Amino acid sequence: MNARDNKFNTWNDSRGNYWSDYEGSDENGDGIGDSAYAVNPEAGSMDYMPLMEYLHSSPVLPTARFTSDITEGFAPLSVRFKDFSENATSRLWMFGDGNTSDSPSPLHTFFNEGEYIVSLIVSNENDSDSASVTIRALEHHHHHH
Repeated sequence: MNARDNKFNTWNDSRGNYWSDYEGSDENGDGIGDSAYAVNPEAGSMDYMPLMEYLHSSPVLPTARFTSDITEGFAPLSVRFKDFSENATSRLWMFGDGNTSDSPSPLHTFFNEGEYIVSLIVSNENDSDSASVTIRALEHHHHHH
């Protein structure tokens, strides 16, 4: 049995009401109107081209022409060929023996008969012309009844 005098009480108290406000109002705009006009009059439809035509320049070419002494008959001993080569640089006599153009005789001796073909051929810087004729030397006693 004893006595004790004690009183206990603890006071803690916190009070406060705090707040903030967002203040954010700002404007920034942009813009630009640009017009552009170039002065273009018309289109360049400008075209000029003249015409000069010439004619066809007609060239001259040779002609190998000749006459045979006989055309048909008995084979003779003198058959002179007369050439009528026109527009020719040179006339070439081709018999088929040895050389050519240089013939020792304008007349030829047919020692036998037969059907020959003589060809005169001429040459020129433009063209060359050759023509042949059938030399008909008839065989003796060849027509049998």
